[PDB]
Amino acid sequence: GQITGAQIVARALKQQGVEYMFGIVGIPVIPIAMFAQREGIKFYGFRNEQSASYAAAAVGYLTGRPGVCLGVSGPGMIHGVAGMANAWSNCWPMILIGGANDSYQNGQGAFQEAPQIEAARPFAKYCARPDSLARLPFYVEQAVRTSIYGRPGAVYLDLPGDIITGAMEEEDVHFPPRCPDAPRMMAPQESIDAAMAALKSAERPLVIVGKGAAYSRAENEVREFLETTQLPYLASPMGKGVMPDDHPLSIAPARSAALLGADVILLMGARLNWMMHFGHPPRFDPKVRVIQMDISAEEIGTNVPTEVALVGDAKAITTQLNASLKQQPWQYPSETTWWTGLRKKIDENGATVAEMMADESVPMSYYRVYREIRDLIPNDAIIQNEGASTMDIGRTLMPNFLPRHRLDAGSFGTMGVGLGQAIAAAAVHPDKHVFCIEGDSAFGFSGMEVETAARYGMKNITFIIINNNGIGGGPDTLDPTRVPPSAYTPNAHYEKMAEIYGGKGYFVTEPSQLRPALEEAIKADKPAIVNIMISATSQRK
Amino acid sequence: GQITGAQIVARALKQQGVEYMFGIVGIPVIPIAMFAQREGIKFYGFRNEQSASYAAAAVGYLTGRPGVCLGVSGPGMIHGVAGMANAWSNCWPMILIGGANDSYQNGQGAFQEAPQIEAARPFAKYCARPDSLARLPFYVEQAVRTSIYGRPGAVYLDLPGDIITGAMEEEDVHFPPRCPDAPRMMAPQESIDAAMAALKSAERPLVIVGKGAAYSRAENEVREFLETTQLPYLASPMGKGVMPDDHPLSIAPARSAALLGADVILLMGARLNWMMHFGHPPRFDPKVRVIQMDISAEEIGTNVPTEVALVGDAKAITTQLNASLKQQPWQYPSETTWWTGLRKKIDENGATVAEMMADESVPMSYYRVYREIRDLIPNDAIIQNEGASTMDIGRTLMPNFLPRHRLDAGSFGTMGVGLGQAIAAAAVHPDKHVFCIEGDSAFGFSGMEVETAARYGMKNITFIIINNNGIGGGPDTLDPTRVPPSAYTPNAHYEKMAEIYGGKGYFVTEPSQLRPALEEAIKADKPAIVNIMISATSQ
Amino acid sequence: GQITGAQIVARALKQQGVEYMFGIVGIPVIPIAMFAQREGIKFYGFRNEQSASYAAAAVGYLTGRPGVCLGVSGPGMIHGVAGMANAWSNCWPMILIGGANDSYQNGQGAFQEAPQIEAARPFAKYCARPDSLARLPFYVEQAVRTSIYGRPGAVYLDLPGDIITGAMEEEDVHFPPRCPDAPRMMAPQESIDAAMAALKSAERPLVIVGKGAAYSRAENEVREFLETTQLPYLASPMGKGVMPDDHPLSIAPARSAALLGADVILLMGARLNWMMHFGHPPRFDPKVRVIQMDISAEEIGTNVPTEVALVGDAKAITTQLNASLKQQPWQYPSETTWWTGLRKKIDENGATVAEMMADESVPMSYYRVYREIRDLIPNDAIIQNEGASTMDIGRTLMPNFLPRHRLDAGSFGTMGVGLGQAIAAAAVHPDKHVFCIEGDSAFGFSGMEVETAARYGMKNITFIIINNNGIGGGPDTLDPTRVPPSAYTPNAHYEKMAEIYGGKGYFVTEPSQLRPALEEAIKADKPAIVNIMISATSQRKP
Ligand SMILES: Nc1ncnc2c1ncn2[C@@H]1O[C@H](COP(=O)(O)OP(=O)(O)O)[C@@H](O)[C@H]1O
Ligand SMILES: Nc1ncnc2c1ncn2[C@@H]1O[C@H](COP(=O)(O)OP(=O)(O)O)[C@@H](O)[C@H]1O
Ligand SMILES: Nc1ncnc2c1ncn2[C@@H]1O[C@H](COP(=O)(O)OP(=O)(O)O)[C@@H](O)[C@H]1O
Ligand SMILES: Cc1ncc(C[n+]2csc(CCOP(=O)(O)OP(=O)(O)O)c2C)c(N)n1
Ligand SMILES: Cc1ncc(C[n+]2csc(CCOP(=O)(O)OP(=O)(O)O)c2C)c(N)n1
Ligand SMILES: Cc1ncc(C[n+]2csc(CCOP(=O)(O)OP(=O)(O)O)c2C)c(N)n1
Ligand SMILES: [Mg+2]
Ligand SMILES: [Mg+2]
Ligand SMILES: [Mg+2]
Repeated sequence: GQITGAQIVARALKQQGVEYMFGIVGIPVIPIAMFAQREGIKFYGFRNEQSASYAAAAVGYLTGRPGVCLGVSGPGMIHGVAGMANAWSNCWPMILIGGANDSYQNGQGAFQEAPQIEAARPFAKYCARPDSLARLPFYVEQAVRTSIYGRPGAVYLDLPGDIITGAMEEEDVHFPPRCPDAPRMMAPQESIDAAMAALKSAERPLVIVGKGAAYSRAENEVREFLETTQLPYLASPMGKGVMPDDHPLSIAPARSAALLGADVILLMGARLNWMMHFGHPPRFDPKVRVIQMDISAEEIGTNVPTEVALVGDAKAITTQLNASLKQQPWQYPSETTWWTGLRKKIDENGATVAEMMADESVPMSYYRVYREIRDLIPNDAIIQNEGASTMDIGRTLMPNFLPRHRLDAGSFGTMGVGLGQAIAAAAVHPDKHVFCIEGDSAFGFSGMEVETAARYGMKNITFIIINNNGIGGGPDTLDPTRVPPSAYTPNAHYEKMAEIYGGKGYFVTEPSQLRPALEEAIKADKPAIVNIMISATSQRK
Repeated sequence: GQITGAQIVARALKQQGVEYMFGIVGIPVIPIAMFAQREGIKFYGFRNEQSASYAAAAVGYLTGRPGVCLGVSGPGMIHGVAGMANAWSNCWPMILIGGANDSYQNGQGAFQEAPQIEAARPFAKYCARPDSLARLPFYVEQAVRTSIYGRPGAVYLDLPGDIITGAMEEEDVHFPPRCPDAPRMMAPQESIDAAMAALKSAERPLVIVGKGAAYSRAENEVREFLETTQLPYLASPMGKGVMPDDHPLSIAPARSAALLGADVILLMGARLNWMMHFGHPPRFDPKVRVIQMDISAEEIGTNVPTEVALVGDAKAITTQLNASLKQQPWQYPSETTWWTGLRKKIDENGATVAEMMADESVPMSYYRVYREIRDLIPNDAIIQNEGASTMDIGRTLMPNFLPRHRLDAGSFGTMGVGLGQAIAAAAVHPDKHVFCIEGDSAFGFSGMEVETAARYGMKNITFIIINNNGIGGGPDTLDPTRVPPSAYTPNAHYEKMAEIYGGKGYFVTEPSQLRPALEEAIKADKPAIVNIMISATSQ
Repeated sequence: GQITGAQIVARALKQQGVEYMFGIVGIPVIPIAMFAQREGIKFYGFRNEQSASYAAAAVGYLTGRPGVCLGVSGPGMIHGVAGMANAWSNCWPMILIGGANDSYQNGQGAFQEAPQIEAARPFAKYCARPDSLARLPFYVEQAVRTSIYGRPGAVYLDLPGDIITGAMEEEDVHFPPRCPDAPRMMAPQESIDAAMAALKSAERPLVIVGKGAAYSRAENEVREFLETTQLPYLASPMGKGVMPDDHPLSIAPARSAALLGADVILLMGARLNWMMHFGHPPRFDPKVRVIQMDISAEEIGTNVPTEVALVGDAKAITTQLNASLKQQPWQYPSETTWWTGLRKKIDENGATVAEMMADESVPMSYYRVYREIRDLIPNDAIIQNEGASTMDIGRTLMPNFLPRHRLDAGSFGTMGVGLGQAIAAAAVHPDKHVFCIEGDSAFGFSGMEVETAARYGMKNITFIIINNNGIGGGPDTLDPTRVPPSAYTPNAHYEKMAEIYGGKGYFVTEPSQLRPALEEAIKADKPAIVNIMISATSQRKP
């Protein structure tokens, strides 16, 4: 009856709701990975901790419980800090478990001795180095609860080697119960009535449904709220799917005109950050009334004054708004100058998009490639879209129908999360298909992770590379003594990386090769790579 | 006419609700204090930034909007981080405005150049170095709003000298409006009913009223709650006053008894920290069920599992409880085996208290001295108690009837907040009398600030020193080569410091002098000091 | 036999050369202060850890081994970060020992649980929380060694409660030997001959003697080099005493003219920071050639380029400059246009200084008061001068004849170091007298420490308060509502604080009261206070 620290941590994580663990083993975190599998936690051995830390953050967004990134002492943990910042920026729960040198070797210049707690502090809600084996379950339970309660964030546990490998009696350790699900605070009664009056007194109302509404699991109530009020709504890049992107109330093609003309905006789990242009002119009405629904009280009132503050959980507050529509029913009129003005902009944009999508010139364009892509993604798949032009075009091109089904660079604009987040999507959804659509540069960050996807049999992932030979484009030839900083090797056969694990690679340059190569890639028994070449001068609209 | 960065900061502070500023002037924050008085902010020049930063955190607890501590670059700002940590520990809104060297001198070894941002960060919710003059009102509103929203805390603004001395067109500076009061969060209706179920099913219930409820300013709602349900309640040291200490529902004389045998406990703005012994045995039921009411979601479930999590503002949640109680009337029975057990200990403990306050022996004891102080403090006064035994015995002997009328060491257990919090209490309540009962050791931390109190005419403050010649006691004689590390000068006449500003000092050794000296000091036109000698053996 | 962690760290501190400890006791650092006295370390209980941490940094400058500031967990340690920063700014060795809650209570909201390592690190060369009891001497030896080797600085030791109270058999504890003194590296012969060739070519040379040369204890070698070369030298505020302030080679009364007209400058343990105007115009020649002698290689070349870099110990490199002169003797001539120019400004500034001292009017001025103070201070006493004008006017008027005999605000310009530094001076030098000349504003930062000085029988300290009723002056009548932010109580009786411990206070307001009150305060058997009133509108020599 002797239990080790790695055993205690592994069982504690499984008890507190951890199911997926990513990272790379080594001194001294080897036992933690072995016991994680022996306790019911799937461990995925990545090729670089940077990509593994991004996968851990994506699990916190998809499942509601934090994903664990395991890194060795010193540099292994430091690589994982990149993911901590991403979870810090996107408000996602995630745990970074970093090994450390033997505590009795501190100050001696031990192997991989580093100020790991201080390196994780700027992006962590919680840092801790446990003091004893018997109190390890206290730190794990506190680490999980801190990551999901309130505004979700990243936490870090510093595990010295002697605690990982030390042993003690099992009857003496105490395992706390699985901490309850994150409490859902509600808005005050008087504020819900004030939020309705502002919406009922709006000439040009607008609803913004963002990442916070998707993470809050509030898809049912938002669809009930919008369909009952018939309000025009705008989805964030990762709010797509909370409300179906083919819904009539969506004004996404007229995004710029809606934000510029709106006088009362309802924020549903979204922030007025760089993505929303800080809510300031010339993109917004300088006197726009703002109703903000957010779980963080400090976020309320950022950049733009907030007239009605709905501090609390997006799912708990939206039920109050739905409860307001029962003792006081109200619908927004279906024919106003605001509706007809917007609906003209959508039909104009959609005509321009289709006119650009139907162009078949070679070298191909984004819209031409995204036509064959869009018509082959099933309505229940998971889109992973990383890149610059590729990601932005696909945002408006590829629709989503279920919540939390699109993953991109997020609020931090991080390159390198792509293949990492795609593996996390296949670990959470092993029966659904994941489309990891990448640019040539973004794929180069975590490109070696294609072998990881195949080693765990994640054939539900199809890697699609939109290549234009550089960051925003590159030439057809390169002078080795005069390479542009953004240029890459022209016509780089990235798809030949599929031969590492015996998979299929496709090199597409003409619209005829597009659909057949894509069709056979999805049917493959191993993760296939489709490398599509486009024009370097191809741009947006 | 043009406006300077110092004048921009002062007006923006006043607009966002700042009314009190403490600190010491100097390079380069001198113009800030000048426009502070000019824009209507009461500035108080302290003797040390350490005591000033504690007065700032006290104003945040008393008013609901953060007091400001103004410190010079380098050493001045670093001294103010103490109060930042105190507000960080007590969840109080507080602002430290530390000057900096001119930005065009960074890296040159400028005057008082220091990593001030990194020094404040471990205790700050928000550190910011404003980038330009036009955006100064943006950072000021963001600092105040971040200090009072959510769980209150301390923030820090790094103001370089050139930002302070620079000027620009006044009409080109945009001042955001006064940010609204801290938004109230409410608990789900199912959580209210589950808390009522646990309280109704409780064999031995207990309500712990903490200072989080006092800061929430829910005294009117907590009294409607407890008076309706007749639940026995225990108030934290700074939770006193939310309910009058003479209320029959109080079980404070038997604190160690109720915490030991309470099957269901209701935490009303109270934290299960070291004060509550972590909610663990031997002082707690190993299976105690907790109904936790706190605004910080991360705090819920700490140390002890929380069955009913009432996350949100204490005033809004208590209002839900009262609304539920008047639609579903329930009262804890007045005759219970639980009521008859605590009441016996309350009567038994109260008997030993009376037999200790009747002690007339010289040197005196804590209980004899506090008996006369208790008889002379009105019901509307404010008590500031600091020390160890002096403060703990004063917690159980001083009665508080209005909320937020007692200021002690706080959740940090800080020695040095005494005179700072007393000065803050006198500036917020110039109409009430402020009692500052200090230990001789605690008085050494900030006793120089009696001049600050006298300089601003704060004759409503009475400094009472309870002197046992050291930290928990001191010997009668001292040899300089054999001074105990906890001993001070025997019979140190601290009251002589009242003669610095021409005040009255009093030296009491026998109970015959207690009442006359205390009554004479309250009537003094200048802040008087009463130095009371007590026995080093009394416990 | 079993030994506790408190006794392990107390013995290890004494073994590593720690002699003085300042702080305030309380949970959980009580056994440390008790066991320190049992092991030979002298503990001084202050009234505030802030003043104690300033006293601990002063011990490092006076002795070369770090003084220790002892603080309780949480707020006790945070108060002691001020001294860490002051030692960090002045490059002095200093150790802050802060308590911490029991390790088995982390994350529980324990009593005074705080992120103390992070609070100290911005000013720390070394932060460490010892992992076990048997390795406590390892962390003590490394902390001392780090604080004194290379560029000296402040270190921090984080001691949890159960590390202090735990015990184990004394045999298993390895006590490392007393770490050797700081090594004294030196410059190449090429750099030595180049620096000597630079001085030999200077039309208008100037030598700057900073407290880095004082800390290095190179007073004999500096006096041997300067008296051989006859080079005009300027002494920084705490660089005074390395050379006798009454030296014909001193051009301090003409500091502005010397720094401007100089074309070659030798930096002896002094930085080109705010105190030296960054070596920039209009106070310096734009084409000034600089020879910099500094222990820190990273400091070489700051603001102004360094033609000749002499990286190493000031005492070791000055020895090389003397060996080079013993083989190639060279003297700067004493009748140059550079000399006669500086002396013309010196004689005229000295006349204006002598005139302001002759003023007998009431209220008195800084010069009349210092005229009497200067004449009652022995040539081997220690000067603690803190304030604004009080500190700056005193530096020109208070001559120091021995190195490391003046303590002021330092490179950080700190208010609150005064009384703490005076107590540390008296503890190091109980034979010499300590004069603590303070401004009325500066005195209030740590005024309660007068009782600490009396409690330990420090009769060799005399507290002198130059009172102008505010920060740089103040009115003579105060309305309690309309209070200037820089003014204090008019005619405050700070001398009454001496009566706390039975001492004697003196309230001086006339010139005929200075000498009788000052002469009797020095001879008191308890530390006395002399509160001297001056004019609020009193300035310095323009
Ligand atoms: N369960 C929840 N209920 C309400 N708000 C939440 C919840 N979880 C996160 N949020 C808030 O949602 C916000 C995230 O918005 P953001 O991701 O920037 O919008 P976008 O979708 O445009 O990226 C955060 O400020 C966070 O506080
Ligand atoms: N407006 C508020 N409503 C509810 N809880 C609050 C509010 N403001 C602060 N709190 C909480 O009250 C708690 C105060 O507990 P503590 O400082 O330990 O006081 P005490 O122990 O004296 O009750 C903090 O944890 C804080 O999160
Ligand atoms: N033993 C030593 N030998 C040489 N230089 C030293 C030694 N100790 C410290 N120093 C240097 O002295 C410098 C201190 O300069 P500073 O305090 O600015 O002098 P001052 O204030 O007297 O002008 C530091 O840069 C430090 O590197
Ligand atoms: C970690 C990180 N590194 C770098 C960047 C900057 N960045 C943004 S997009 C991009 C390259 C885009 O690659 P790709 O998809 O090939 O470009 P596109 O063809 O879509 O323009 C880079 C380097 C970033 N946002 N994050
Ligand atoms: C900043 C700080 N320094 C030191 C302490 C340790 N401490 C706790 S209570 C106390 C003073 C106790 O003495 P006193 O105030 O005279 O009261 P007594 O208990 O003797 O009546 C001290 C120094 C602390 N809590 N905070
Ligand atoms: C910690 C700290 N707080 C504040 C200052 C600003 N400051 C510089 S000098 C000084 C005091 C000036 O008054 P005083 O000591 O009476 O000197 P005087 O003008 O009489 O010479 C102050 C507060 C500082 N340098 N350090
Ligand atoms: Mg590209
Ligand atoms: Mg005492
Ligand atoms: Mg003055």
